[PDB]
Amino acid sequence: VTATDYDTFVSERFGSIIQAVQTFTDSTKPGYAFIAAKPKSGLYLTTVQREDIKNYLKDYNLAPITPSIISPNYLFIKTNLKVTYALNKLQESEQWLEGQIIDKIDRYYTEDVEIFNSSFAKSKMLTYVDDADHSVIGSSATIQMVREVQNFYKTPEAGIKYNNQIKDRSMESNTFSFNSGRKVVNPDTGLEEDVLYDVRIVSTDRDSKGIGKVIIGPFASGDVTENENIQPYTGNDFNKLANSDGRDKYYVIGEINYPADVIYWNIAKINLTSEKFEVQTIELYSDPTDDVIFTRDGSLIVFENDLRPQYLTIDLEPISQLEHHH
Amino acid sequence: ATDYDTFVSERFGSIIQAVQTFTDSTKPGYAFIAAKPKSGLYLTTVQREDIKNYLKDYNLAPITPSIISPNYLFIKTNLKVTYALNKLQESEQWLEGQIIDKIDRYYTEDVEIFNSSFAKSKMLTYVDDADHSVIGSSATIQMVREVQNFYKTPEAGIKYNNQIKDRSMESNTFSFNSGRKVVNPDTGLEEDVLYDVRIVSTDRDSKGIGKVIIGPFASGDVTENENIQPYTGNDFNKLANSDGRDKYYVIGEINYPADVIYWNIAKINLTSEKFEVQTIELYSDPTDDVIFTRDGSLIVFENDLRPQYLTIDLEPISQLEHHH
Repeated sequence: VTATDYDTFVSERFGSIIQAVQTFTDSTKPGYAFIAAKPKSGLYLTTVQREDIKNYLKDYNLAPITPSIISPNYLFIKTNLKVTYALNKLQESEQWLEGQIIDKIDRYYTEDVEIFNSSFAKSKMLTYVDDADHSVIGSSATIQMVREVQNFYKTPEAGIKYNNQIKDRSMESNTFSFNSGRKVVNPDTGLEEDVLYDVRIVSTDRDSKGIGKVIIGPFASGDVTENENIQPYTGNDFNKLANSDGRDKYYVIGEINYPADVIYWNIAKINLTSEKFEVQTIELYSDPTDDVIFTRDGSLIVFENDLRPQYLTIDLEPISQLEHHH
Repeated sequence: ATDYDTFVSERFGSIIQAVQTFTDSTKPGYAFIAAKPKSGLYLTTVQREDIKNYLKDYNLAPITPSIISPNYLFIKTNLKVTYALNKLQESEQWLEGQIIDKIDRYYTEDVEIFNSSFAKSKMLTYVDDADHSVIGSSATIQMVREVQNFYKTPEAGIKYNNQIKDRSMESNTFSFNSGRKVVNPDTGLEEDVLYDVRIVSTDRDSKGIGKVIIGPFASGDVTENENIQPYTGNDFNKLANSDGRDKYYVIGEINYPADVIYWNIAKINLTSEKFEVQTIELYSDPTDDVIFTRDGSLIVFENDLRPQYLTIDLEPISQLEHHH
């Protein structure tokens, strides 16, 4: 028993295609012993869905509790890097240089951060970035935590957490398409099926107890049917998106507990069927109050640029030389 | 630069830590040498007359190089370091000391030098480096140019050698003296009412230009004739009041892209006499986190003597539902 004993158990019987193990138990889900497992190479163990994992299921000794071999709950860092260097000090291209900083940003992660109950610090990685040339003068960054959400429709039973604290309104997802039942025409073309607009999930400033709503919109006046319950969110209090289509009526569908660090929603709370949504997986961005981001239970801060390039933009800036004369 | 600076840097290496020459495009004919005491900030007028009197040593009859103290750019740093409770042995008061040293060691080595530059990203890695227990830091900077005369910018202008943001330029506050009597038996029979005032900049125009406007007044004590009339824009930062004061006026102007700042209080009929200061400090947010020096400007951390330009917030961590 004991998660620690189990972590080993697997750092042996598998200690081949596995880099790390976190055996934690969830207080919401009794009798279930959860086993986080980093593939040591990629991201998901049997993304093929357990052709390998299921194998770990197939390891049994004692107890009335049952294993649930999962892939680690990944925290991502959407970094907007802005390194600046000296035109002259540089001998190879900006292209070769990028491939030089991300070689470092990786060295940091995989040595200090990509570990269980281990953490990430922006200041500490920007030291690694700075440390890629004779110049390279300095560097800026703007990060957000990312949680990848399977089934956009609704969060888990027990909500999703970051293992970190975010700021008011900080929480927002990427946009996805909502197929309004309605139909419209332009450019000599026809019905064009059903009108679609870009819609998304955002949080609101916390109330006097640490608790804002999780709202979704915009909409039409519209494509969502209003009840005694279902009513457009009452007031400004968050981040609205570009109505290049003019729209705006958002609806409440959950809440963030900022202090408790839990976020729940369920689109079924209004009456939209997942059919009315193109997507399956979405991204949930928030920006921390943390100058240090903590991983934790089954959570793991990882940097996989190749397979997750989207989570890193590098904007370089070249600089004129100074005094060359003496 | 070094052609004559170096020498000097030999006969005086025991004081001066930074020497460079330059001309002023404009003050044609004049060559100045900025020098920073290793021992602080401003060389003393005796230290300065000695050093000037080696100019005779090396024979030159023409008026020959003015020695002078460097044009300092200061970084008002608002630092935040979060550290691990377990791994920190001594006092918080100690830790600060330990890092406020690191900052200086970075400044002395990589920054306090002519045309070398300050990189917030670097000094933070110095901060990180100060203890084995300093998990991670963050930081917010401002630029401080310390103005010799508040009343009017130099003939030419004042510049940061760096890009600031909109409304960003703002001096501190200085007492303006209206001229009215207060009639208060508390302190006799007459105090001469004097309310604070500052000089801020407004938003870039179509074309890159802002207006350098000057803090709140009470209608009467500034005379307006058509031309010189209250500024109206709300495109700047107004200040905390307790008084009925909301009349700001326009002098000079900021050329944001060419960073030049000229103003002249005279543009409103207010003699120096009217203000009880002679020196001020101009702040402003950089655009970037890498800031630069140029002709005779020097960036410097002199913290036991400019302590007002650093503040440290620590955040002790354990494990852990919370660090703000």
